[PDB]
Amino acid sequence: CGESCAMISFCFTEVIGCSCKNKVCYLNSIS
Repeated sequence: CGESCAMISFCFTEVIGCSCKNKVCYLNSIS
């Protein structure tokens, strides 16, 4: 999703569908 939850375990793009995983925000294995 081109975003990282390295600081906070909450991504901006998480709200639209993405999800925080191992510090990186992914959506169905998509960055």
